[PDB]
Amino acid sequence: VDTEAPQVKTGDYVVYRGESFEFYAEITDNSGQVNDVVVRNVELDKKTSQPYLTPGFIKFSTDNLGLPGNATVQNPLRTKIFGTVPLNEGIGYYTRYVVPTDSNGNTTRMVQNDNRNGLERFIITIKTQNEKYNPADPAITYVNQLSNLSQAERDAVAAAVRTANPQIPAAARITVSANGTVTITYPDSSTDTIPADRVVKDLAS
Ligand SMILES: [Ca+2]
Ligand SMILES: [Co+2]
Repeated sequence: VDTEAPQVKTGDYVVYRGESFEFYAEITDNSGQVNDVVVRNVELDKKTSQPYLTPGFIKFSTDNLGLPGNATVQNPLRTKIFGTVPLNEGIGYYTRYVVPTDSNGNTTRMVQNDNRNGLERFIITIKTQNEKYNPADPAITYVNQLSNLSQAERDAVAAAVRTANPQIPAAARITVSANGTVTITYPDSSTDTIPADRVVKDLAS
């Protein structure tokens, strides 16, 4: 009789506010068949005494559930853990559980122990949006006075930064100070800076 639960491999997951993500847990069972997979908090929801998963932005799906041979060591079952992080999501980390059930009623046991991290237990770390990008230097804007850029010069720098950084979000804001220092404000309000020496130079005749 099958008394062995499915085994799971996950990882150490990093996600970023305002950005989408997807990870795949790998699941196998000695019987070769997994009937269900739930990604969940270890504790039940106070409001329903039923399983749940917080933060609410974490979603999951598993194709090919309940079919013979869907979870063998050779061809594992894969559970996708995906979503988009809200711009105001709390910065920090969580440990959550991938909990499959095989064809014989055996369910992987949730065990709160760091030695299970990366197996059925996984860490997900939520970082600010600026941590996903590394702003590129723009083409130099040449200005009449390095201590006092005009509005049009500040406007040209921002356009140059935008041109040099197509990979940053369209909703990221580029502001330029009076000495040409660039601030990039991402949609989640975190920031990056490009120092003036890589942005502006004095205009020669
Ligand atoms: Ca089994
Ligand atoms: Co001059």
